[PDB]
Formats: sequence, structure tokens, C-alpha cells
Amino acid sequence: ERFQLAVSGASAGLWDWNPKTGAMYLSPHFKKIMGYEDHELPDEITESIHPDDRARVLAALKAHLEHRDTYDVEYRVRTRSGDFRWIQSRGQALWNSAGEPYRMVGWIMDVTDRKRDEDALRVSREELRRL
Repeated sequence: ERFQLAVSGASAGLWDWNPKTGAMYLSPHFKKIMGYEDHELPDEITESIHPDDRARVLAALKAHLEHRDTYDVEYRVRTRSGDFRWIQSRGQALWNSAGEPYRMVGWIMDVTDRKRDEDALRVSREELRRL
């Protein structure tokens, strides 16, 4: 509620997902972060994860939808232009009294540049230890 000031000014994209149907609402900035203009994708879609992250991500979604464990992951997605970016994705599901998810709401942020510099550092450290 004070929320929309939040998800907006961080340059975040909002998402609202139905677990049974697969349907997803996307904010204009979500579409943008995927590399798409507002009109280049509908406000609702019903495959882009990097092959190396796919298992990790799906597993964390399961840990959330089943064990309630926190959902907050970083991973690579293929943008409109087939180029990969890193996003952080965080969200919270809603369950009925039967323990089943009927909704999940969250956001994404583009964290590519931080991930670039972390790996750059990481590689510098490896190489120094090889000397």
C-alpha cells in the first residue's frame, strides 16, 4: 500500500501469479526488465530461465509452495533480445486452509551489474591463488 512507492522507485517489476493456472500479471516495469516494451507483451501470460539455474529456481519455488520457506533467489533470464540478465526475485504465496497455494505476489530487480562485479572479483581471487 505504501508499497507501490516501494516497488516503483527501486526500478522493480511487480508480478502476481496463480499457482494452479500458471497465469501471471506483469507490471510495465517487469515487462521492461525482460527487455520488452509495455505493448510487446500482454498484462497477463499463461521458458526463459538459464539452463544452469532452472533446477535451483524451481526447487526454491517448491520449498516455498510446500514448506513455506522463504522465496528470494537470484538467477539468469533470457531477455527479449536473447541476452541474459540477472534478476533477484522475491515473493510470497497465499494458501487456503487445505495448504494449497492460490496466489503468489512479488517483484523482480535487475541485479546484473552487481553480479558482474562479484564474479570479476571472484575470478581475480582465483587467479591470484594460482600464482
